[PDB]
Amino acid sequence: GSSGSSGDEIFCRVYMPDHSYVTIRSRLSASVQDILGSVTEKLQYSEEPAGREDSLILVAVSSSGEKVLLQPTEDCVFTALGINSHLFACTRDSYEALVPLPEEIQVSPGDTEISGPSSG
Repeated sequence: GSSGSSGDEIFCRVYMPDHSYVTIRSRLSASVQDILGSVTEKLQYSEEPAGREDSLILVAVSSSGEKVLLQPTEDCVFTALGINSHLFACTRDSYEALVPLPEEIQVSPGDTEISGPSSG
C-alpha cells in the first residue's frame, strides 16, 4: 500500500457573492467544472454531485474588481489565479453581483499581507 509521494493536491476555495467561501480539496490538474462539482457538494443542497443547480459559473475576482469569467475547459486555474485573487461561483446574473473580498489579516488566499492601520 501507500498514501502518496510528492502530493500536489491543494485546497481550492470558491468565494461566494455574499462573502462565504468553502474548503474543497482539489488537484493542480482539475478544471473549473471539476471544482464546481466539488464546491457544489459543499453547498447546502444534498449529498449528491448535482444537488440541483441553476447554472453556476466560476469567476476570478481580485482586490480591485477585476472579474475574469473562467471556463469549464481550463487547464491551470489554481495557478492562473494571482495572489490577491478569489474564485466566485454564481449564476450569470450574479456574476456582476460578485464583489471583491476585503484586504485584512483574516481568512484570505494571500495572508500575512500586513497591509497596515488603514481601515477603509
